[PDB]
Amino acid sequence: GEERKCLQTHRVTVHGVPGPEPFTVFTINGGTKAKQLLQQILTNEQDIKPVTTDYFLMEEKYFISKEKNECRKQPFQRAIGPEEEIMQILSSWFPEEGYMGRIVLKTQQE
Repeated sequence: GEERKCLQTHRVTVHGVPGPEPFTVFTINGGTKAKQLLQQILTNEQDIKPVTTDYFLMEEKYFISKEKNECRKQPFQRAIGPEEEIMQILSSWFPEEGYMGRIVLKTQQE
């Protein structure tokens, strides 16, 4: 109860998981960034050492200015790198947005 910087264990629901699930959530701890987190998503929990490849995260968002699809002619989505911590993403997640958005796990292929 004296933790000024506690072990921030949050589970982050990932949509690009290697898991059989279509979306599954892996738990983080301390101060995991997206890199340590891509790991957490990789985390086979066995030797915990999958085939950790060119995977990365993405917040796929929109403007909430219109309905259906807000013109799929503009990449309004942020690719999550290590420096850009996911907890900052969830922190920048405005209550106004609320239900719009998701963590994707892409590959470093284009």
